[PDB]
Amino acid sequence: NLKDKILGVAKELFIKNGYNATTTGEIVKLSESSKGNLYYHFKTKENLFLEILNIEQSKWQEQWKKEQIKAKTNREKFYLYNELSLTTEYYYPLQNAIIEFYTEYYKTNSINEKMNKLENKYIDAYHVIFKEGNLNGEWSINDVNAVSKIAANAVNGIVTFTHEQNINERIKLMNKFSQIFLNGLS
Amino acid sequence: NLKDKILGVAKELFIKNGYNATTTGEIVKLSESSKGNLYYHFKTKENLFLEILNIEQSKWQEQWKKEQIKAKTNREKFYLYNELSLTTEYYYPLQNAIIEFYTEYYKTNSINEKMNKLENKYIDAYHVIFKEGNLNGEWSINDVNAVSKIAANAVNGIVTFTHEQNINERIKLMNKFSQIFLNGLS
Ligand SMILES: Cc1cc(N)c2ccccc2[n+]1CCCCCCCCCC[n+]1c(C)cc(N)c2ccccc21
Repeated sequence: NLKDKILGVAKELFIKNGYNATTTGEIVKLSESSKGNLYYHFKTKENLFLEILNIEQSKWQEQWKKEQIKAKTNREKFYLYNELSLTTEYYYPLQNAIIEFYTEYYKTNSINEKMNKLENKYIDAYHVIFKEGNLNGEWSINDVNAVSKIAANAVNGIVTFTHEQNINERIKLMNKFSQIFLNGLS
Repeated sequence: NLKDKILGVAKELFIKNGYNATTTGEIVKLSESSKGNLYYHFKTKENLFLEILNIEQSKWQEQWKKEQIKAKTNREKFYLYNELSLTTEYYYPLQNAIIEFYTEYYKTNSINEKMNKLENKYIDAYHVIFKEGNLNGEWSINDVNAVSKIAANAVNGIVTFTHEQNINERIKLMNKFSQIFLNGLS
């Protein structure tokens, strides 16, 4: 598939290299596609990017739901999600690329556009977990939406800023975090 | 000095045109130095940059030493340091060159190694706050080294992946997080 070929080489390079490091030229030489290809469903570069992001976001959200069963209580769901957040092959491996992409477009107003609906899925997982926990009486969070955002970002941090040290060490930290966070919620 | 002069000019250059565009040539001519002297001092642009980064870490620490006086108890220092981390990077010029540099050299262990020694220094702050916090019964943490790395990275998370939100909101979420976290240690 050509339309689904660009997306392939793209995600690949955006991960190995940064947002800038990888260029349209490089994709075209490994995916074979003139300017045209990139225009109907692939306008700009930040377009082909915001695309990949959504795909991955869904790939992750899906995997999460197909695996959250191994967790009976929401307290366990919180812990798990965070741990999985470290093992996955979806979305998280593009955080560095995102950090860049943002530090180099936070001017073009059409940024907080997708950067919005995207920030939703990103925190939705926590939103449910937290609200459901309220119903299930595991805790009582009145500012769910906030805690959701905080948890989501703190976790992204532990996943992103320690991406080079022993995976077991990581898993250990993340769990000690999840333990400390939930415990500060009541 | 002439070394100090290269670092100076280099910091500015990096700040004005980023890491990738700054050429050692520019650095050499503007610092009124020479390819040879610049080689003898840093060997490479990457090292030159890491060196600036080190000096920068120093200023940060020194600054934090003055600023933490406004914080009597360790609980307070935790709160302060976090907010500070968020607000100061909002308008930290080098930030862009750093993002660029990291998301382009974390592949190499040579460089990644040195960078971790740097990130460590950041973490030390939290280690001190937590250790002292123990000795004052503000809390009881027996795995300081861990809690420290965790805090550190969670905070980097909230600082990095939120940029796109009203500055106050960001500060609010941060302070909330410091509240939740600090409470889950009791
Ligand atoms: C003076 C001074 C003054 C201030 N007001 C100040 C304010 C805020 C922060 C530093 C400040 N400093 C000095 C700051 C010196 C900082 C040296 C930092 C070295 C480390 C970066 C590590 N890193 C890692 C590990 C992993 C990542 N995925 C990653 C992704 C994107 C970007 C960086 C990444």
